Amino acid sequence: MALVFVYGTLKRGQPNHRVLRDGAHGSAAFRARGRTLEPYPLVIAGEHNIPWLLHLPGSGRLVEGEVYAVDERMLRFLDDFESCPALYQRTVLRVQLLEEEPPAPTAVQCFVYSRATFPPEWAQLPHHDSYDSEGPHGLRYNPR
Repeated sequence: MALVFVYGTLKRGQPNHRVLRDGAHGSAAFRARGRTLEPYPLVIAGEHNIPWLLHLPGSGRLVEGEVYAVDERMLRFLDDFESCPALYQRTVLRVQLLEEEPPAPTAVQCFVYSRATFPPEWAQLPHHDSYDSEGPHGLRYNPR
């Protein structure tokens, strides 16, 4: 299967998690708790307080998230859920698995939804290692 690393509103406990569990969309199975190997800026921006993984690897913070195994139906759904390619783009990155001889692999390549073109000042907004709509910043996700 394809693997998707989710860092935002699709995570367990977050406002859009349900779309992964709606079987009309295909299938998504939790595989691992993960953390990016490379840092990225993850910022809450815009009137809706959406989380954006800015495509600036090498800056920001290591980002916490969840790895899901998805079928082709669910990948096509999620591409459209994320308004690709105009808003987000589906890119790849390597994720560290968070859990003897030979030792277990500790990395896996995943797809992720990142954003390449954005207001430049967004890069100076607070950087998040773990997004939560209900987190300490107070900027609750606002789709309305």
